[PDB]
Amino acid sequence: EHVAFGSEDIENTLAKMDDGQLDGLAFGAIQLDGDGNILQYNAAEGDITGRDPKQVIGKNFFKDVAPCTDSPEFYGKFKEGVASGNLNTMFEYTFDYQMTPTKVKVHMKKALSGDSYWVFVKRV
Ligand SMILES: *C(=O)/C=C/c1ccc(O)cc1
Repeated sequence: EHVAFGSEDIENTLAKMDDGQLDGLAFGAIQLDGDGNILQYNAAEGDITGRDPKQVIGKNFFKDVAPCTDSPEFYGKFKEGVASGNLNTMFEYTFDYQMTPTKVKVHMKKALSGDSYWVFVKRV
């Protein structure tokens, strides 16, 4: 699926995509609701983290799946963007819970559908 991490219109392209199409992205893609529950989780993300995409759907990202992200630097910025209504922000991070420690770049961006927010991930 031809779309680059950090693209200016990434939210438009992914709004058109089904599960198999999301699985064809070169980067990890997670869709969360405003509470952090997992709506979508693609195959590239599971390749990074060792999570089975079907198993994590419905779980809470910040409480259950990814406690290392429950911090001002990650969850705090997610919450701020959900509240302000315009989430679009990038940072580096280390993922290390139930996986080998892995440096990543994260891009958070509001989705087009209601109460929906993307978390995109690639290795660094
Ligand atoms: C830290 O606990 C991060 C964990 C994690 C990040 C991203 C995922 O897709 C799964 C687990």
